[PDB]
Amino acid sequence: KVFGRCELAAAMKRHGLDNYRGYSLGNWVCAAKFESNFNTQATNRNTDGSTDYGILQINSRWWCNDGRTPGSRNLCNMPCSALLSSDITASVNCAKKIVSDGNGMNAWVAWRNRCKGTDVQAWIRGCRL
Repeated sequence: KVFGRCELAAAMKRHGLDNYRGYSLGNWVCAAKFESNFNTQATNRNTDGSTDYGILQINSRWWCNDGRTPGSRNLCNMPCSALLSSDITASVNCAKKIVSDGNGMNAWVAWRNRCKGTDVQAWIRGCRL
């Protein structure tokens, strides 16, 4: 499912992401935008053999099990296919664990390179929240 900007914002808010660990909602919407383009079904394989899954492009080496990443840690205790659902509950629950891991949102390369330090508020502008 390809979410609309305001639709995603509202579902993320409902799920407790606005200001989670100090990150305003605009940050999370911006990250989803550049990581997956708001598409829950997005996947991309990496050179190390791991693969990123879903709306927030969560990596298989550490967070989920896809049964094809030797040495995966599966820290979110779930198969990576779960992160591709139209229901973002799993993705949000896992992202909460990732963002709390010590390096914050820098865990997401697109956030760090395209969202960090920008007016992230523009991402939720015009939405009924």
